[PDB]
Order: sequence, then structure tokens, then C-alpha cells
Amino acid sequence: MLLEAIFHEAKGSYAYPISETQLRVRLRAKKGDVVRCEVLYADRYASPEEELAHALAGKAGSDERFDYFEALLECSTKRVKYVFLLTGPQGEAVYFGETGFSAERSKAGVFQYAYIHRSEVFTTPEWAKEAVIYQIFPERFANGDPSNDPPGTEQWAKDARPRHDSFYGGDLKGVIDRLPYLEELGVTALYFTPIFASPSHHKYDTADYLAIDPQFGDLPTFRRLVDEAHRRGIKIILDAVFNHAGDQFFAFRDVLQKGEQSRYKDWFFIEDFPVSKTSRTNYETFAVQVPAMPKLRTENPEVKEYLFDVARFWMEQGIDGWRLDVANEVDHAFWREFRRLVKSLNPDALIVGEIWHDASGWLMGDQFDSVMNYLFRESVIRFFATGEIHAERFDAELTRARMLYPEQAAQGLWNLLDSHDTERFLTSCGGNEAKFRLAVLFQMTYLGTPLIYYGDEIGMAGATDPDCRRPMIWEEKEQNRGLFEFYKELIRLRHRLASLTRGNVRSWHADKQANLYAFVRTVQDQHVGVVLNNRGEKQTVLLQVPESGGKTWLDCLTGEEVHGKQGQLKLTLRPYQGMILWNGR
Ligand SMILES: C[C@H]1O[C@H](O[C@H]2[C@H](O)[C@@H](O)[C@@H](O)O[C@@H]2CO)[C@H](O)[C@@H](O)[C@@H]1N[C@H]1C=C(CO)[C@@H](O[C@H]2O[C@H](CO)[C@@H](O[C@H]3O[C@H](CO)[C@@H](O)[C@H](O)[C@H]3O)[C@H](O)[C@H]2O)[C@H](O)[C@H]1O
Ligand SMILES: [Ca+2]
Repeated sequence: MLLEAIFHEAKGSYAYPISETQLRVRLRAKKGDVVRCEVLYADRYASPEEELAHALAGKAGSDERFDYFEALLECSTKRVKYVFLLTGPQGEAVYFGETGFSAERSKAGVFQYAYIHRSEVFTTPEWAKEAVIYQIFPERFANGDPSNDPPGTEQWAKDARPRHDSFYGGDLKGVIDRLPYLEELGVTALYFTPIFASPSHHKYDTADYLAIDPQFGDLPTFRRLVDEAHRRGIKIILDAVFNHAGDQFFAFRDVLQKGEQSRYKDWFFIEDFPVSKTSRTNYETFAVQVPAMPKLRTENPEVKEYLFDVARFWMEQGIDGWRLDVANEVDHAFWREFRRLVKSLNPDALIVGEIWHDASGWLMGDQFDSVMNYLFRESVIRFFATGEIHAERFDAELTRARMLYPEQAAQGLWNLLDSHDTERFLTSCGGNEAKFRLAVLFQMTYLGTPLIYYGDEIGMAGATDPDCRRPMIWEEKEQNRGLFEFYKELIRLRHRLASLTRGNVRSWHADKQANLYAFVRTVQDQHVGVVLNNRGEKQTVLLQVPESGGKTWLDCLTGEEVHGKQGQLKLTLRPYQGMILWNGR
């Protein structure tokens, strides 16, 4: 077997604590090479004479190239050393440890997890495990207060096409007013795009961190909002824009005015004085040449103390946590201290970073609780929208992504389809509703936390920003109620079936040919099995279901009852149909 494909490291995603006395460990091997992975382990100081402990590692998944193996170590002493025993299909045995490979245990050496610290156990808020989140881009959700509408507000109609600088009048009073709609949908948290004083429709160039933007409301309206949402089981997440200020931020105005007399010059990244050249800015901005968005020097303890003060302020209004804009471009120390502070004020405050690539380095337990899982979105796109990948690549892409982080992270990754920075997911499906609903079914059943983007639930389309930000369709007639009852129904299932909010995932069937993908959520003895017929025609499948997992299932959407003769389940799906099979437990 291929030793060049064998991997483990006693840290990160490969070895990490689940409590104070148990370590999770993972090994990856060329797909097919190992058939048995066993951990032989002991206290770090055990005498060379005491017997090893055994823990046999099940295969938790496979991608394009690897199999992944997973085991739980029971470490009373909280200090472990161990070695893997791998066995190939012909019964070849090799010992894998820190020192290397060898047929002699001893010669493999031992990886070591020196010590489990209670404070180093990744722990996330419980409500997040089983939440569904709704993203509101306030400027375009609901105009409930016409008197606070910005100048030149265009008209709020069924098919306005917004320009980069448009205003439609959405505000906070409109959220308050639409809360029954939200509660009826079944959402349990709201993700607000930025809502602090800024002169733009997105408000990502902050004028004032400590004020509601006047055309969104005032602080009393916000408090009225937090409570009104809270009494309906809805939390409030706010968008913390800490990477950069807007060009009207007090300190930066100081800087434009006083040049290098400003007490605030080292709060920014000023290339030379006077600060301002437009089409050529002489200061570093978000992205490239974005004069409204000078980068904040978060490494500056003054800059840091100030944003910490912001975070406290809003947290005293009772919000429920943060979404961290361009988070991967502010330093790690900032984020570790931000967590120490945030968790200290509210152990249940959630923290979610806006990073699009491999966020493994902010998801070890000391920074973010979760991220907007744009990876999740990529696989979803290329599988149900564009169809670039078939069912077996999809499975690899899902799994490989699943193994990237500690479980505590993957349990509450924000799995979206689209956002305010993206074309709408119906649009990626070229308007094909049938493919869309399958992507929604998938989303509402897969591991992680579903994020809805205001509007998707009733049919809204659009190309990418600023077209993905149209005014929300509110006229019953103009809305896809069929799709709305669909989200509603899916959301209640998610709430009833613990398995869907808390169970794990294992691939159940994956056939590149039929393009029929299935997976299984399990918590305790509950098995829910989801099947996806992502094909234009109608097909049949024989799913391997052993007698142990139950032999009778109930299809949750239709009520249909299904039966397994002989370790097998025969199933006939309709074009783009999905089934959600509860094993009755
Ligand atoms: C949009 C996105 O760019 C990357 O995202 C890249 C990504 O790094 C890479 O992995 C690959 O996937 O492409 C992505 C392109 O979207 C970042 O890494 C990511 O963090 C960022 N998203 C957050 C940060 C900005 C600034 O606060 C916000 O935009 C906010 O300010 C911008 C300032 O002009 C506005 O866009 C404007 O400039 C952009 C830069 O190319 C244009 O794409 C856009 O069409 C234009 O309107 C935007 O409408 C407003 O909402 C945004 O809404 C918020 O979510
Ligand atoms: Ca308004």
C-alpha cells in the first residue's frame, strides 16, 4: 500500500479534543489501501510494560483519491500517545507513527497529544447547532417607514433593476412589520447586512459605528426590533465591518483634514501626505482603489480597543452575535481577543467569518464559531445549477470539504446558495425551478446551518450584485407560494428530526451514471436517508440498506411507506425528485 498517501498530524483537523478526556483522530490513506485502521494508545507517561488501549477507527468517508478514518481516544489522564495499525485488503499490517512506518510497532514511534486543556475544547453555542438563518439586506427588504426614505428613492416594484447607487427605502420598521412572515417561514435567526450610519445602499463604508443609519431608523427602533424578534424565537446577528472604515469615519476625517498632525494617522495605512488622490488613492483600501473604504490598522491597540468598544455597545442592545466582513484580512490576535471578549459577555453570542476559501485556520476553536461556507456553495452550484460535476464528484467535493475542519465547525457552517455578492441561485439554474428545489432540499437536509437569502423562498431571480439585490416581492400574487410552502415544510422537518440538526453524515449511494446521490444523517438510532434524483428523466435504484438500520422507512414529504427485501431498498424517483426517508426511530 501507498505510504506516500498516508497522512496524520497530531493537531488541526487530524487530532483534536471533543471533551476534556476524549480525543478525535483521523487518518487518510489512498482509497482502497486500508480496510482496517486501529489505534493503539496510552498515557504519555505509561510504563513500557503497561498494555496499550485499542480504539478501532471506522471509515468516516471517501473522496476522489482518499479514504478517511476516524477514531475516538479515551484519555482519562488527558495526555495521550498513540500509533496506528493499518491493515491492507490481503492482511499486510503496518504500524504508522511519528517516527514513520514499520512492521515493528516500536520502530513506527508514537504521535503525541501532550495535553487536553478544558479551555481548548472547541465549543459553539447550542442554539446554532439547530438553527436556520435568514439573510436581510435591509435597504431592500421592506419599506415600513416612507418618511425616512433616502433622496431619489426609485419605486418598489415587482421588477425594478437596481443600479450600483440605487435606493428603494427598505428600513428597520419594515423588518418589524414583516416579522410574522418570518416567523411563519420558521427561521430562528436573522443575518443583517451592515446597518450602521453610512452614505450608501450597502453601508460597508461606515461613517459611524455607533449609530443606526438614519434612513434605517434610530436606536429605539432597533431595540424594538431585537425584542420583537426575540419574542418570536428569532435571534439577531449583525455584520461587523472591522477590516476597513468608510471615508467619513471621524478618525479618517481627522486624517483628511489634519494630514500628519492627526492623532489618527497610524489608525490607517497612509502611503504619503495629503491623503486623498481619488482615481489614485495614496492610502490602502479594501480591494483595489476604493476611496470610501480605507483599511483599518487592527494591529494598532488603539484601533482594536475602539472596535472592541463598538462590539460591546451593540452587545448591550441584546443582539446575538456577529458576521465578520472580509474577516480573513484582519489579524488572528485581533480575532482571538475578539472571541475572548465576545464569549465573556455572552457565552451564546455566535461568531461567523466571511471567508470564501479554506477557512481551516480560523476554525480550530479560538476564533470563529463558523464561516459562510462558500465552498459548500461551489459544489452545490456546479452540481445542481451548471451540472459541471456528476454525482460522484459531488460526493467527493462534499466529503473532502467535511474533513477540512474539526466537527464542531462543520456542524454549524453557514451553508448558503447565494448572497448579496452573487447572482441568485434560481439564476444559476437558468430559471429552472425543478433543479432549484432539489438544491433547497439538499440544503435543508445536509450537515451544517442553512442560510436563506431574502427572496429565494418565493422565487426571486437576478444576476450578480447589484441585480441580486432587487426589492423583495411582497404581493401574494407575484410570489411563488408553492415554493414558500416548500421551505416551510422542509424547515419544520429539520426541527422535528434531531438527526438533521445534530446527526452526522455518511454517503449512502453515489452513481455517476444515473447522477443519483444519497446520504444518511444519524444521531443515536435515528436514521434519515435523503435521495436525490438530479436527472431530467425518471429512474430506479437499489440502495444497499442492511437489516440493522431498520427495514421500514417513512418518506417524510409524501407519507409513502417503503420496504426493504433482503438488505435492499428499490426506489423509483421522478425527474429532479428527492426523498427524505425516516427510519422511524
Ligand atoms: C464582494 C466580496 O469580495 C471578495 O470576494 C471574492 C473572493 O475573495 C474570492 O475567493 C473569489 O471567490 O471572488 C469573490 C468575488 O466576489 C471579498 O474577499 C469579500 O469579503 C467581499 N464581500 C464582503 C466585503 C465587501 C466590502 O465590505 C462588501 O461589498 C461592498 O463594497 C464594495 C465596494 O466597492 C461593493 O462592490 C463594488 O466593488 C466590487 C469589487 O470587485 C465589485 O465586484 C462590485 O460589482 C462593485 O459594486 C459592494 O457592492 C458592497 O456590498 C460585501 O458585500 C461583503 O460581503
Ligand atoms: Ca424607508
